[PDB]
Amino acid sequence: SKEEMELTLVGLQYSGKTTFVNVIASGQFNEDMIPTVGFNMRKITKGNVTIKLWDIGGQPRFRSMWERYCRGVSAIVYMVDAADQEKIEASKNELHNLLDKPQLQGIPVLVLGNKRDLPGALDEKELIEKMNLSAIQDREICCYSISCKEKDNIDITLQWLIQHSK
Ligand SMILES: Nc1nc2c(ncn2[C@@H]2O[C@H](COP(=O)(O)OP(=O)(O)O)[C@@H](O)[C@H]2O)c(=O)[nH]1
Ligand SMILES: [Mg+2]
Repeated sequence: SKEEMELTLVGLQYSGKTTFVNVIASGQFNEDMIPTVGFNMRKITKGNVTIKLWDIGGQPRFRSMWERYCRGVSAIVYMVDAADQEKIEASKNELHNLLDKPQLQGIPVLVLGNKRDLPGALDEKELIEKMNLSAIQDREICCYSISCKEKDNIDITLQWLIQHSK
C-alpha cells in the first residue's frame, strides 16, 4: 500500500544536507557545494513510499526556524560532518537546543555522522559520546556513520526512514 511521510533535514552548514538529498533522490554524489538556501522541499519516491523532504539552511541565520520546519514530521534527520572536529560542539548544542522545543516532543531523530570517508571521521560510538546522544530520552534516537561520497550505510539510512513512513 502507498505510504507518505515527511522528513526534515537540519544540521550545521557544510554537514552534507543537500548532498544527502541528492544521493537519496538519484544515487549520485556531488563534490560541489550547491549554494545555501533557507529551505527547499523535494518529493522523493521510493516505490510505494513518497518522502516529502525539507532541506533546511544550517547557517546561524536560519536556525531559529528549524523548529517550525520540524513540526509534525515523521522524523528529523540531523546531519553532522563527522570529520570536522571543531564544529562537533556547536552541532551538539544546536541539536539539544532543538529537542528542548515542546512541539517536537516524541518525534524520532536520526543523527547521521556524514563524511565517514574522510580521515579522522568519528564512528557511531564516538559521535554518540561527543554529542551526548545518550541524554536524549523522550524519543527514539538512532545514529549511523555514513558517507554520501562512497555510499557507506546509505542503504540502512533509507531502511530506517521507510520503517518510520507511518
Ligand atoms: N568527503 C565527503 N564530502 C562530502 C560528503 N557529503 C557531502 N560532502 C561535501 O561536503 C560539502 C558540503 O555538502 P553540502 O551538501 O553542500 O552541505 P550542506 O550545507 O549541509 O547542505 C560539499 O562539498 C559536499 O560535496 C561525504 O560523504 N564525504
Ligand atoms: Mg545545502
